[PDB]
Amino acid sequence: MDYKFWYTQPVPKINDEFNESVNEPFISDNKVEDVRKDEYKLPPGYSWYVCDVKDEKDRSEIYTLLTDNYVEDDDNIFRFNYSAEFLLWALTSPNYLKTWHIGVKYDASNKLIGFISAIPTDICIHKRTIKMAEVNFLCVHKTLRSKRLAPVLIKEITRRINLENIWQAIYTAGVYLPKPVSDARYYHRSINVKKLIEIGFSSLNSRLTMSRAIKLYRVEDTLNIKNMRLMKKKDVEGVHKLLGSYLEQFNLYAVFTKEEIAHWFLPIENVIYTYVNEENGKIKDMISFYSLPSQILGNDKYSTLNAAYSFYNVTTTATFKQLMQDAILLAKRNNFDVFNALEVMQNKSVFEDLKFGEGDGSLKYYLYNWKCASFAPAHVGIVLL
Ligand SMILES: CCCCCCCCCCCCCC(=O)CSCCNC(=O)CCNC(=O)[C@H](O)C(C)(C)COP(=O)(O)OP(=O)(O)OC[C@H]1O[C@@H](n2cnc3c(N)ncnc32)[C@H](O)[C@@H]1OP(=O)(O)O
Ligand SMILES: COc1cccc(CC(=N)NC(=O)c2cccnc2OC2CCNCC2)c1
Ligand SMILES: [Cl-]
Ligand SMILES: [Cl-]
Ligand SMILES: [Cl-]
Ligand SMILES: [Mg+2]
Repeated sequence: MDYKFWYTQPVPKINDEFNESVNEPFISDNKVEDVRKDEYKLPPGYSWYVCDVKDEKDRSEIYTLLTDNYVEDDDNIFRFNYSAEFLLWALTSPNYLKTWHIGVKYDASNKLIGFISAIPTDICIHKRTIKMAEVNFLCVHKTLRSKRLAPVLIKEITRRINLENIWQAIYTAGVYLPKPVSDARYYHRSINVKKLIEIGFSSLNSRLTMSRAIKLYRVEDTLNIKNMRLMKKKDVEGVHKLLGSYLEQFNLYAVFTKEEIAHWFLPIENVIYTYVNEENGKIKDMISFYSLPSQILGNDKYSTLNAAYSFYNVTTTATFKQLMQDAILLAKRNNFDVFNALEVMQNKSVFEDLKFGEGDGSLKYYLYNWKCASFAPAHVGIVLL
């Protein structure tokens, strides 16, 4: 790979490493006054569009672009199918900017063919807290691939982020790019085993028959933490304390305000699930996971894999293993077929004993315009969407 676009940007080259003491921008003393005022040029017949994700129709257009053209697994059997209600939640966090929800239209048909987005958050990297954009949902239509549209989307969103005096960003990808700060394998825990077999997500052998696989993955419908219950507004201060305290141990994490705790954790059916254990008026344990279905490409019987993704889990009154066993059960009680997680935070410690299987790839975490030592994924304390 020559990385002819990425090598023009303030990111590390592919072999560039840094001492753990280095933790600073590539380019400092940036000036909002000098940022370009002009939108980047698109090829003829295409135009920028400011998407209004709060408008059901614009939001449907983004949904249809991603449903048809977003990320596939390595085996090209599944494509992520974020819901319209999920996109609303993901893109309207506190102080979000509408103008960072950027579309590209093909003028002749008036149809969205490209998109990129970001939201603002405070990110603590190696004990320094920096205002960053979290970038996600970069997508170019499958019919327009390899035409160098993605660099235009990237440069245009960078410009619009720079107008707010923000000069760093965080993002993830399954592809390798210059240059990860951390790389975390993903793992899955089967819930609806027969379905996962039928769709080719999981497999059997002469050793593990269908009935034996159903038994192996069976889960007891009883919580280890009996009073774990859906979070409500009254729990926002206690979750802000519990999760904020927990996250300070890591080398990379979001620094949530109370308003951000309410947005990111209060439950939305089919989008975000958060459960809490309240003891003596204090929130002492929390489980959370988000819903990200995959479309099952060319399957006669099933169109959709219902999948929960581990978000933030903290226990002070149980073992982590007991807490993640309850997360699995709570996902099963909400009709999910599989529970997915990354080897970040303390999650690796439970994967063997809770019968997770290793997936076939990894998610890379990246920073823009930031130099720092890379680190093992146990030190990652942020889960992106
Ligand atoms: C201070 C604020 C800063 C804000 C901005 C921060 C940075 C944010 C960066 C964005 C973070 C997004 C995070 C996120 O959304 C989560 S990762 C998921 C990204 N989306 C998909 O994979 C959906 C399906 N694929 C596509 O739509 C296209 O294949 C895309 C659009 C990915 C590339 O379209 P294309 O038609 O295939 O390709 P060209 O247009 O010809 O462009 C080729 C250039 O694109 C580089 N490329 C490929 N995939 C990338 C990826 N995932 N990130 C970054 N760069 C990626 C590639 O290395 C090459 O540059 P190089 O020549 O130097 O190698
Ligand atoms: C099963 O359907 C899939 C459809 C598309 C891709 C993948 C593999 C994959 N790339 N999985 C992950 O990236 C992943 C695995 C575990 C936890 N989080 C993840 O990704 C999240 C966070 C980053 N953005 C996408 C969703 C699987
Ligand atoms: Cl199978
Ligand atoms: Cl129970
Ligand atoms: Cl390390
Ligand atoms: Mg292109």
